[PDB]
Amino acid sequence: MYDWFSEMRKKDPVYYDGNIWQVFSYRYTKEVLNNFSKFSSDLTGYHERLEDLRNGKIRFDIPTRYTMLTSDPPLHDELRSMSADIFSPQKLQTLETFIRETTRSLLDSIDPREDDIVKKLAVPLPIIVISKILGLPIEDKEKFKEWSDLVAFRLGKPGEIFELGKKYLELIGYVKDHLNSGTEVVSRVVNSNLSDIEKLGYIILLLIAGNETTTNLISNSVIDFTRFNLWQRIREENLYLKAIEEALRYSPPVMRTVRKTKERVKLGDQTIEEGEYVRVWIASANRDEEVFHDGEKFIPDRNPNPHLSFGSGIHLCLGAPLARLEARIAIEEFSKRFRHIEILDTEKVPNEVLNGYKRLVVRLKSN
Ligand code: HEM
Ligand SMILES: Brc1ccc(-c2c[nH]cn2)cc1
Repeated sequence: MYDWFSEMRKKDPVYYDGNIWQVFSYRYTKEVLNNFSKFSSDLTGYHERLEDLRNGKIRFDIPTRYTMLTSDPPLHDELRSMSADIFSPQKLQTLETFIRETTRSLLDSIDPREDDIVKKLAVPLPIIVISKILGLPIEDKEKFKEWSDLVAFRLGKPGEIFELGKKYLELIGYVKDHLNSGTEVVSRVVNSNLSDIEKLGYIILLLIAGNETTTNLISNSVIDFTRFNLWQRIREENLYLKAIEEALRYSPPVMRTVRKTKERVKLGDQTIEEGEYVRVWIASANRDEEVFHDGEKFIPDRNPNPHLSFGSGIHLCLGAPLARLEARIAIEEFSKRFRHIEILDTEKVPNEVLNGYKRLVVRLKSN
């Protein structure tokens, strides 16, 4: 896919295909993400329905349509300010011990003759941590994996990232049943003046939305380090942080995101009408030569590395510090426990926005 990115970057970085607008270069990507007053995140009509949600006129709707992810200021800032302290680096550092012991406990269950590190390490780790942070118990190990998988690009429903159905109704039920069992962040949302619909939305978003993406950051990291044979340079030169930032730049777990225009705007020398959808290719922008020298080479100590894999502007990923911390510990521990890694079989995640592996079968040499 990167092949096409390169050519669109050179010949056509702002491109209308007759359907929607697409952006490929770093400069125009960054400006669409930052300029919240011209490029809206309100894809589900959250602002337009806010009053009727709160006053009860809307009795039923899909809770995950009305979260901070699909809102603009001030509503976005108001929603986000309720949990921003919890996910900041300062507060998360508390958790470094829990993550490190959970990681090790997981590395134990691995069979080095042959195992799937997606199934034994990459999938469980984010689920266990977010559950700790939120105070919600993992009743069924299996249904958390399933619910985590409900996250997906839905065609025709922009800004919707959850697949619906009976699995979804279960998620909602489970959340109602544990409302009053949560930690600090959950209490704040519950006691707030949000509608019940928004509360469910808020919690489900935090519980679920970040699992698969983190799983993918871990897997992509393992893959990239192996294929370019960097495992021992990364370790002897202690490059975990900058290496993982490079995995993020090179193999982003989220490939693209979308905005809608609030008004006629001029992006480069194109004119986008008011009301158009603008698809922003994070993955292409992460390799724009104008910003990254040798953009198609993986460079584990790269610096500076201002990639957009967590986005930019007011929606910059709430979970970015958490994701960096989980990834880094997991790599480190893995890296000290095994020294030779052979990749036997892979299965990519087959869909288009999310970029990772469903299976990653390896054989390992342990120390
Ligand atoms: C490698 C892991 C992750 C990646 C690559 C990633 C990527 C992103 C991106 C690109 C956005 C921007 C959305 C947009 O502007 O349209 C975003 C926003 C967001 N992410 Fe993540 N994410 C990751 C992990 C997490 C985790 C662990 C959490 C929470 C537990 C999380 C929760 C959120 C939330 C709540 C937003 C919306 C924040 C706002 O709108 O102000 N993500 N993420
Ligand atoms: Br589709 C799609 C699925 C998940 C995300 C996300 C960003 N941060 C945590 N999860 C974004 C888009």
